[PDB]
Amino acid sequence: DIIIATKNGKVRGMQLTVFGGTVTAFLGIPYAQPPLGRLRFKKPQSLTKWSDIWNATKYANSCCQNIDQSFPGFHGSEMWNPNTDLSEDCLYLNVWIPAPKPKNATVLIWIYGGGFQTGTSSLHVYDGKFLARVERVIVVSMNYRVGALGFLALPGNPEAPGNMGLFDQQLALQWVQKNIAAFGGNPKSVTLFGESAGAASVSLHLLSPGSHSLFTRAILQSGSFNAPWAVTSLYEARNRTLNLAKLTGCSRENETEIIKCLRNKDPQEILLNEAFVVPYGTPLSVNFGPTVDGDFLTDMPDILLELGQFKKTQILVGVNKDEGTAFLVYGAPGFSKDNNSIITRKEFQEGLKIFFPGVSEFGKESILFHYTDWVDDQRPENYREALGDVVGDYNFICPALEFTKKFSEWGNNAFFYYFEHRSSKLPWPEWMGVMHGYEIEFVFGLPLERRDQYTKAEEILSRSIVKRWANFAKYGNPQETQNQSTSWPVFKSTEQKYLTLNTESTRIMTKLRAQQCRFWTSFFPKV
Ligand SMILES: *[C@@H]1O[C@H](CO[C@@H]2O[C@@H](C)[C@@H](O)[C@@H](O)[C@@H]2O)[C@@H](O[C@@H]2O[C@H](CO)[C@@H](O[C@H]3O[C@H](CO)[C@@H](O)[C@H](O[C@H]4O[C@H](CO)[C@@H](O)[C@H](O)[C@@H]4O)[C@@H]3O)[C@H](O)[C@H]2NC(C)=O)[C@H](O)[C@H]1NC(C)=O
Ligand SMILES: *[C@@H]1O[C@H](CO[C@@H]2O[C@@H](C)[C@@H](O)[C@@H](O)[C@@H]2O)[C@@H](O[C@@H]2O[C@H](CO)[C@@H](O)[C@H](O)[C@H]2NC(C)=O)[C@H](O)[C@H]1NC(C)=O
Ligand SMILES: *[C@@H]1O[C@H](CO[C@@H]2O[C@@H](C)[C@@H](O)[C@@H](O)[C@@H]2O)[C@@H](O[C@@H]2O[C@H](CO)[C@@H](O)[C@H](O)[C@H]2NC(C)=O)[C@H](O)[C@H]1NC(C)=O
Ligand SMILES: COC(=O)c1c(CCCCC/C=C/CNc2c3c(nc4ccccc24)CCCC3)cccc1OC
Ligand SMILES: CC(=O)N[C@H]1[C@H]([C@H](O)[C@H](O)CO)O[C@@](O[C@@H]2[C@@H](O)[C@H](O)O[C@H](CO)[C@@H]2O)(C(=O)O)C[C@@H]1O
Ligand SMILES: *[C@@H]1O[C@H](CO)[C@@H](O)[C@H](O)[C@H]1NC(C)=O
Ligand SMILES: *[C@@H]1O[C@H](CO)[C@@H](O)[C@H](O)[C@H]1NC(C)=O
Ligand SMILES: *[C@@H]1O[C@H](CO)[C@@H](O)[C@H](O)[C@H]1NC(C)=O
Ligand SMILES: [Cl-]
Ligand SMILES: [Cl-]
Ligand SMILES: [Cl-]
Repeated sequence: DIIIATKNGKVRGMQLTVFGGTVTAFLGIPYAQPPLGRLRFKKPQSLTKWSDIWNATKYANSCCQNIDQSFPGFHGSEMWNPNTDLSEDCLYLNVWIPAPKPKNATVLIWIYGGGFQTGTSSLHVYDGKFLARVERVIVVSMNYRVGALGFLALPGNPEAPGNMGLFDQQLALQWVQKNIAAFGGNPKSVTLFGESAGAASVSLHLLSPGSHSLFTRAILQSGSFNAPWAVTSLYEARNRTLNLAKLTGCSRENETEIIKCLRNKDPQEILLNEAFVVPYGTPLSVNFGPTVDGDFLTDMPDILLELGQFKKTQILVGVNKDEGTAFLVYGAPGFSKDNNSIITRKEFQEGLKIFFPGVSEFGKESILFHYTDWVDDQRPENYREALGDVVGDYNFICPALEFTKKFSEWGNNAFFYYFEHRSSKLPWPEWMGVMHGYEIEFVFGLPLERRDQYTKAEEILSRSIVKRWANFAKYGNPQETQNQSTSWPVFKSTEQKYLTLNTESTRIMTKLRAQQCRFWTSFFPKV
């Protein structure tokens, strides 16, 4: 057995037999007073000491959230749904310690995605026991409030200041600063990494002053704050908010007395009116997301980025080839995961009205023009594939490149990858390609378990990805030095070189999605 003494109490973990070795997991360590009762919506009060021995041998409650039900029984979607009881009592974290206890190990802190409305650290593909065993790092992950309960914003008023889930995250980075040396980790070598909404979170920690001391560098998988869905405005924030207030019938006008009303209301009621506070949602609507609150974020993050106001350090940034496809089957007409979704011109037209609901007629035609003077004509998948590229480029790929150009313009090393491998265990049909979020399992070293059906070449790709990620965390350079591996070159905004990840080739390419991103990041925003 193994007990570790933390700053506010003693915690017990369990031994995990992994790959002939042993990993020590501490699942479910509380890192804040439960945000309940008179504390719902408020920032996360810090946790008072205890005298027990905390039994941290199982994942804690997942935070309250709405569950995608568009594909009941289908692993490809249900893989992402929470796998622990949902409760407001839900601010806990997990620690994966290599056995035996390391001395001064690099710490990797994972932040999950979910459009700031969903997610949980318990997910199978966020299991860090593999990273602990193989590269001898410590892996930490935490639950943070999502949806309204985590991002409702009454700008100014502290019973709902906004950004609470981000402040949840931040106090957990604070926890590994005060406590991780007790686990054999090195609080001075912490790398944050996350995917999509998690990625935008960690790009926001690169901006938020209160986080600059709590980590060393950063890895942004398929997401960044300048993506169109990441930061909801301050006026559309509290327009979203008060729309909920009338739905719940909680409209006072002592601006504070609305909040007191939303706390004698039970969590399920709040969950079920979040969908309509944006009048015309899309598959990407962050109904309640990060806002400019003047505490975590003190100014519009695009300006902080444009004028070089962030933690100076190395970033590893990247995206997947078919980021957009996952969303077309969540709404778009003529699409389904059980056929090949060949849509005509007009099906595509009506599909832009769903991803661009408040965009002018001209704007929608503008997109149709850039994306359909074809490299040629026959192929009935033209509109099907154009629409997936439209969503992927606008929502993920071009924000991420634009983040990397602008970040690296202040002298820091940047590394850009481009993941283009489709898992063969992947259960979605083949026309959807390399989908949003399906690099995560390779990053976490799941293909290294041969017992769970992955190609041998898949396990090999996972093997260098993992090594590259770890060398980046520990040494700031994401190279694979030994096995005659392609060097990963630094991303300069001059030449814009990126590395491709797949089971055939590592290749160095240049100037990713050039023609498209010049449309997206300039001609298109003026409309
Ligand atoms: C936290 O966990 C520990 C151990 O859990 C371990 O976890 C997994 C991962 C593995 O490593 C396993 O080996 C472990 O299970 C818990 O420790 C248990 O503590 C209880 C305390 O009661 C033990 O129960 C028995 O203890 C005494 C021994 O003398 C008995 O006398 C007790 O029965 C008495 O109950 C009456 C009290 O009203 C008394 O009046 C009677 O005379 C009667 O004799 C009791 O049966 C238990 O044996 C321990 N576990 C093991 C495996 O031995 C710990 O409780 C956990 N804490 C939590 C969950 O909060
Ligand atoms: C800001 O809020 C108003 C009011 O919110 C409406 O009510 C909510 C419960 C929600 O379910 C939706 O009905 C609305 O968002 C919005 O005004 C609505 O606008 C739409 C068209 O945009 C119109 O059809 C509705 O009838 C309007 N409802 C009311 C009560 O006025 C408004 O659009 C929101 N956004 C902005 C930018 O102003
Ligand atoms: C691909 O599948 C979509 C899915 O719609 C189907 O609707 C059910 C009746 C049943 O057949 C299920 O397998 C699917 O969920 C098709 O979309 C429909 O198309 C018809 C006519 O084209 C139209 O009347 C429906 O309203 C459409 N429904 C939806 C949800 O889009 C689509 O036609 C299929 N395309 C190909 C090329 O196979
Ligand atoms: C960020 O993830 C979003 O989906 C998103 C939402 C999701 C909010 C509403 C739920 C709809 C489906 C959820 C299933 N959860 C999946 C996740 C991932 N990949 C999936 C791939 C296929 C099917 C389901 C997936 C990657 C990690 C997160 C969860 C709202 C607003 C913006 C968003 O993205 C900018
Ligand atoms: C409150 C919550 O969300 N989860 C509970 C958990 C279960 O989800 C619940 O019991 C429904 O099955 O139960 C927890 O533990 C119990 C002990 O607290 C109690 O003494 O009785 C059981 C003895 O083993 C049981 O262990 C748990 O299992 O962790 C508490 C947790 O918050
Ligand atoms: C851990 O490493 C830091 C430098 O990275 C060093 O200053 C510190 O003294 C070390 N402490 C332990 C306990 O290894
Ligand atoms: C009412 O509004 C005032 C002014 O913002 C505030 O001080 C007070 O706490 C609010 N609530 C009550 C119950 O007075
Ligand atoms: C490197 O190659 C050896 C065999 O020559 C293999 O056993 C090892 O796992 C490989 N490691 C990486 C990181 O590719
Ligand atoms: Cl045509
Ligand atoms: Cl037309
Ligand atoms: Cl253009």
